[PDB]
Amino acid sequence: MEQETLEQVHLTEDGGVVKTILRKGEGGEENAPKKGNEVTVHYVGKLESSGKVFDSSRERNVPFKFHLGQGEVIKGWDICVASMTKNEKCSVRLDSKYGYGEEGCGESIPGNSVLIFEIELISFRE
Repeated sequence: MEQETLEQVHLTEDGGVVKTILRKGEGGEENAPKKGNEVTVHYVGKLESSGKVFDSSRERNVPFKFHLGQGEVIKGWDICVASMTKNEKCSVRLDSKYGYGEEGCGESIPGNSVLIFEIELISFRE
C-alpha cells in the first residue's frame, strides 16, 4: 500500500458525478454505510473555477452527521456516500445538473459551473 498513484471513477455515465481515489480506506461491505441511521462523516466544498474552499467541516473543526437513504441531500452526496467506504477519502466532481440544478447558491456558485467536493467516511451509528 505504498503506491503514489490516483484513479478516476465516474459515478454516472452522464458525467455529472465523478469521484477520484485520493485516500483508500477499509474496503468492503463491512465498512459500508447504512441507510436510515445517524451517520457521521466529514467533507469540504471547493470551487474549480475560483479554486477557493468553502463550507469546510475542518475549517471549523466540526463533524457533520446525517441519515442516509433520505431526500435531504442531492444525488451527488447520496451517490458518493453510497459509493464510498469507511476511512475512504475521495473527491467528487459535481456538474451543473446533479448539484444545485440551474439555481446555485447566492453569488458564490453561478449556474453552469462545475464544483469539487471532498468526502470522507468517518464512522456511522444508530
